[PDB]
Parts: sequence; C-alpha cells; structure tokens
Amino acid sequence: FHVKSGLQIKKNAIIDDYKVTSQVLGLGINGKVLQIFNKRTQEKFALKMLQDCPKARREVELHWRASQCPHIVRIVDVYENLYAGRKCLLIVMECLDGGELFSRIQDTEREASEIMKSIGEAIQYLHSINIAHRDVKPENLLYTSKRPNAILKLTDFGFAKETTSHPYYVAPEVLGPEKYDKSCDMWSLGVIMYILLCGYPPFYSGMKTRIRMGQYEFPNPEWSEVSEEVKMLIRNLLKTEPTQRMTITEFMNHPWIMQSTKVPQTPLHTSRVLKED
Ligand SMILES: Nc1ncnc2c1ncn2[C@@H]1O[C@H](COP(=O)(O)OP(=O)(O)O)[C@@H](O)[C@H]1O
Repeated sequence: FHVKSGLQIKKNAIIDDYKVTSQVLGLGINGKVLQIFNKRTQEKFALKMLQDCPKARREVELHWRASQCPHIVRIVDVYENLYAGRKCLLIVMECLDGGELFSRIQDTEREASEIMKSIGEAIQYLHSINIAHRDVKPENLLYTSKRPNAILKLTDFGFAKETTSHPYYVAPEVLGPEKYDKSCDMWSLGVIMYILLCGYPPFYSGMKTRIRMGQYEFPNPEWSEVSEEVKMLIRNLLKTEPTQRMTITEFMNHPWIMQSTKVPQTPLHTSRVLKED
C-alpha cells in the first residue's frame, strides 16, 4: 500500500520554522524569490510568495502533486500567512543553484541527449498525471548544484493546468475529451533540443511568421556533423500542427533518448555560439 502524504497549508508564521533573508535567488512574475534557511536543520531553501486566491491554490497543488518526480523542483512545504493585511501563500522550494540550463552549458551530442532525456522525464510524469506545464522554457530549467553531477529540474507552474475533467479495447478518445493539450510542451522540447546542439534557437529574429510557417533550417557548418536521425527527431517535435507532433511517450522511446550511453561524444559548437550572441 504505497501512499504519500496529502498537502497541508500551514498557518503558523513561516518565520518560526524558517529564517528568511534579503538575498534574492532571482526575480519574476510574482516578484522576488528569496533565499531562506530552515532553523532546525539550517539548510537553504527558495521562498515564493503568491496572493492567496483560488487560482493560486490550484497551481500550488499541481506542483505539490508533481514534486514526487525527480526532475521537478520539490515543494518542501506551503504556508498561508497574513502578509500586509493581505492573505498570502508562501511556498518553500528545494533550492536549485547550478544555474539555468544554458548558462551552465556555456560556462558532446551524448550530453545534449542526456539533458534532453531528463527534461523529457519531467514532462512524461506531468502528462502521466494529466498536467501540462505550458511554460517549458530554458529559464525554468535550473541545476541543483554547480557540481559536475548536478541534476536538471523543471520549475514554475504559474501556467500549469489540469487537462482532465470532469475496457482494454476502448480508444483514448472515448475515455473523454481532455483539452489544453500538452503538445506545446513537446514543441518547447524541440526548441530546446535545437538550441542545445548548435547554440542558437531554430526560429530567429517577421519571426512570428517563420514560426507559423514552421520554417527553419539546420545551417552548416553547425549541423554538418549532426545525424539526420537527430534531425528527424527535431522535425517531429517542431511540427507546426499539434496533432501531428510527437508524443512525450514516443519521445522517451526514441533511441537517441532511450540510449544516451550509446550516443556519439561528437563535440558541439554550443558554448561558443551560445556565448556569441
Ligand atoms: N527553487 C529555486 N532555486 C533557485 N532559484 C530559483 C528557484 N525558484 C526560482 N528561482 C529563481 O527565481 C526566478 C523566478 O523563477 P520562476 O520559478 O520561474 O518564477 P516566476 O517565472 O513566476 O518568476 C528564476 O528565474 C530563478 O533564477
């Protein structure tokens, strides 16, 4: 009987259990994400502050329900305190330090693969529980440590969304209509995989067009040493039509992804280019 705990919105002042500092781990939509310390254990953690409101509690739940996944940043616990006469939602997160995906990179095809593989997993799990991130951009991919074995994790559920309301032989369609399709998630993947391998994004900067038109290239030299197999994989991800685009399940099985170990240590110009513009 495997069961994890349900989420609990703590009401006591976060200050008693934690020690909040002025350091800024970073900025964004909701504001500053401060670095905090756990008194009794003295470990560092990220603190996110949301206005308490229905939409917010939904996000938090989704993320908390997905923290059981290795490659998703974990929510240690959440508070509902009173901030400025305003009822807020304080979220404590494991503190990722390694830095954003591309940074670490700039600062082998096989490595690019392995990276794609973990991002894939972050998505496979979310989807396997009916959730679409819908904001899988590089920025939201931080490394745990600076160490060489740091692990990659996806974060930010400000747009996370439930795709499911309300017979061994029945088709997935019949199971019911679930919209908000995660396809974009698979698109974000292509973009990322692209950038990794060469150092720049597929669609450059009438860009909104080149996209809708779905017109890009694997410019030489950059892609001169890249397999048509790897190339073919980007294409099925970069399909302009959702329903035509590859599935997360089909991605995790594609050879390049499923067998990183056995993938060419062919160098990539990435860092260089990545640093050039
Ligand atoms: N758990 C974390 N560990 C380390 N840094 C974080 C963490 N969460 C957020 N950050 C920093 O704060 C910024 C805000 O991140 P994000 O989760 O995307 O929230 P939002 O997009 O709503 O601003 C990130 O770009 C990052 O630099």
